[PDB]
Amino acid sequence: DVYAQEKQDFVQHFSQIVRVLTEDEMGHPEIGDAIARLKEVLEYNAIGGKYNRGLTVVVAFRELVEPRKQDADSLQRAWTVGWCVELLQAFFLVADDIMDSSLTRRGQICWYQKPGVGLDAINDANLLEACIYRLLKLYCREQPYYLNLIELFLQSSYQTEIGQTLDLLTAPQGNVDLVRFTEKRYKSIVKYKTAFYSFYLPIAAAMYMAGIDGEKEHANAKKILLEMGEFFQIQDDYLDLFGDPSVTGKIGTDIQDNKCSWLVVQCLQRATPEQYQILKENYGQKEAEKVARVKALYEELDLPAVFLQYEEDSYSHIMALIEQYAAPLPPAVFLGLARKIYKRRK
Amino acid sequence: DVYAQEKQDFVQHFSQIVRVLTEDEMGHPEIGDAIARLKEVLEYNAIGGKYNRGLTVVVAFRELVEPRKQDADSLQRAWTVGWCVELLQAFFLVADDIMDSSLTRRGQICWYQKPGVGLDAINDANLLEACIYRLLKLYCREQPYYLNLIELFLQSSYQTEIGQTLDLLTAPQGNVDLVRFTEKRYKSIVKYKTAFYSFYLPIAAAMYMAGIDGEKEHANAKKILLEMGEFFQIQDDYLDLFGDPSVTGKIGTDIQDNKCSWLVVQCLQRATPEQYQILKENYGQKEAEKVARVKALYEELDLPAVFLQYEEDSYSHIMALIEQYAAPLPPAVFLGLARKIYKRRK
Ligand SMILES: CC(C)Oc1ccc(-c2ccnc(NC(P(=O)(O)O)P(=O)(O)O)c2)cc1
Ligand SMILES: CC(C)Oc1ccc(-c2ccnc(NC(P(=O)(O)O)P(=O)(O)O)c2)cc1
Ligand SMILES: CC(C)CCOP(=O)(O)OP(=O)(O)O
Ligand SMILES: CC(C)CCOP(=O)(O)OP(=O)(O)O
Ligand SMILES: [Mg+2]
Ligand SMILES: [Mg+2]
Ligand SMILES: [Mg+2]
Ligand SMILES: [Mg+2]
Ligand SMILES: [Mg+2]
Ligand SMILES: [Mg+2]
Repeated sequence: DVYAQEKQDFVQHFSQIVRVLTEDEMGHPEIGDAIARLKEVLEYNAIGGKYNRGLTVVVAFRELVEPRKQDADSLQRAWTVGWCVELLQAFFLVADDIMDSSLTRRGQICWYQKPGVGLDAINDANLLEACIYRLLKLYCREQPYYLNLIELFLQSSYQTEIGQTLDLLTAPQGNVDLVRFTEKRYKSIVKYKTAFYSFYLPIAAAMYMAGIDGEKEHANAKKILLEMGEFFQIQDDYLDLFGDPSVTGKIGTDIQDNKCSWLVVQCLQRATPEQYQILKENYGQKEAEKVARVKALYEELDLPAVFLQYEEDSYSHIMALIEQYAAPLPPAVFLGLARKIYKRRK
Repeated sequence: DVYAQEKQDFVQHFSQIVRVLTEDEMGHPEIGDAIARLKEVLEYNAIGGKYNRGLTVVVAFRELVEPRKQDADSLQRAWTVGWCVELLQAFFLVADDIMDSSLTRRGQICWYQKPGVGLDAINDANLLEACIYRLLKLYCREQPYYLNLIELFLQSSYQTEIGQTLDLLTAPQGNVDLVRFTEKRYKSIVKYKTAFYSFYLPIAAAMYMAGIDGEKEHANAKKILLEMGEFFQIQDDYLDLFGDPSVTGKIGTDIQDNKCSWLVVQCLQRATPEQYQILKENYGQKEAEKVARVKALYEELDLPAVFLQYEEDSYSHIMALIEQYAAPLPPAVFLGLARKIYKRRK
């Protein structure tokens, strides 16, 4: 409801974001070609997802700040900081699709697979990261929460890269790694690689912007939001294999990439010795026939039905956490996000 | 002299840098494997260069702060911030060697060419970047210049990526780009990709740490240091082709990578029509025989002798700039750096 409402306004602000980041060409014509590249990078990689994180900043901001304090400039800062989390996301996906050997993203060919781009996308991605701090300087430099936002974006990146490092270590190319695919390890990976930047970061940004800076308040929000993030990544794993890619906008690679997916961890908890063998001989390889063998094994094990049960039990648990930890923040802040992702198909 | 002095002390501090960045494992065992990866990334990619930038921070700090204010903690902050510029460097080289298809760096195989690393080095590189801000928080958070250092590292990265973007745009694989190899373009590329982070950043960091924060003072230092940086990159271009790679620690790729090198720009200013053709048919291609053809052309044009003349005229000009703009800073701050790089062979 409230996200659907805000979507079109959020997305409409993207022009200004592009215009402000491309305006520092005025005084330095010599960087013109780079700034034109930057604009193409922004248009290609910052558009076409759900904008759940940027919108969470805006929705939460509106719900946490007294409407009488939501003047024209305040609101612009809020959808600029929302856009900052979108740019963080864009940076991460561009680099991640290279590392995962992905083909499509958000319904088009991954940036690095475009003829003429290739591994230059590595620089493109980092530029997107640099844009976050340019926007924070340009719009929030005078605000009491400026340092807070800077340290929060920098810390969230570090935590996410640490998680990406656990993701890549647990998934070596060319090697079996079945022994490492545990529930415990899974939880640690998704906590760091997904939950901090995709759930905590946007709500925490809006908190700091509303002057809510206490450690206890931030730790409470984190208890809900890290659990929401773990759940969200489990849905992403489920969708990598069982989603419709004209809906999800992306082709899956977890089985080929030898990834510690929620699906493989479940598969393992339930496999007989002979099925364990099927998994061992077929998992983490590029052969289409071997990926199909693994899928058939998952479906044999009713894994889609096991995912639907986990999703219900988990949502219930997240709602309990909301009842426990939302105060003094409005529960709507957390529920609006839960309902945006509960039972999602993309 | 003064750099040679400080080298061994600087390098000895690397253990502590590793220890502090790997100490946040204590409380979170679950990230243990990632932190062990981080340590391997640090040891492989942060060690073995000249440490000119980290050392410039330390030397300049010692020369700008009254010795009576150089207590144990102050000095540690200074060689930590020196190490931050070294980590920035490490991040950049790891990513750059992937983009340039390089083979060796600092006398060993590039990180991404190690079996088992490959494009995972993209995440490794960004982790190195994240380490800078962790160290600034851990050591300088209480200092009046903390925000100043954060914005200075973030701005320097942005400017360097903009330069890297001009470097990659001017050097398309598969395409002739002779028309773009101008003196003007060359100057713009190296100003952004090299001069800001390699010259301005370390001296400016030491300035801010000495409480020297005025815009006029920073603009004066910048006039010297951007010129020093352009000169330094011209030497790097010269070394890509004419250096001994057991001395430089790296194999060159500029001609194969179609790069707007100082050498190609000079070549072009002096080529006859027929030599222009030789360049056109041979430049920017992987064929060993075609790279050799270009080299023979450079040597035919006395380009090594032209480089030696430019180096002298330029050093003289940089020394004039020092006479103009060093005040009120001690000229030794700038000269120590000039003499460390004038006539360098690595
Ligand atoms: C510096 C850069 C390499 O760091 C990161 C880049 C991307 C990510 C990240 C985190 C969480 N999810 C993704 N992408 C998903 P996705 O490709 O959209 O299914 P995953 O590959 O984990 O399934 C990427 C994390 C860190
Ligand atoms: C995010 C990352 C891709 O950004 C950068 C990474 C590296 C660099 C950079 C800047 C200046 N020099 C280098 N390396 C040199 P080098 O390889 O050591 O000769 P260049 O390839 O320019 O000749 C790299 C600049 C930006
Ligand atoms: C963490 C992760 C699944 C990366 C993809 O996130 P998303 O599914 O939120 O992607 P969009 O930004 O495309 O909506
Ligand atoms: C800017 C550039 C030439 C990158 C290499 O710099 P360097 O030559 O300063 O490298 P070390 O850090 O290896 O000394
Ligand atoms: Mg992926
Ligand atoms: Mg991934
Ligand atoms: Mg996925
Ligand atoms: Mg290079
Ligand atoms: Mg390069
Ligand atoms: Mg070079």
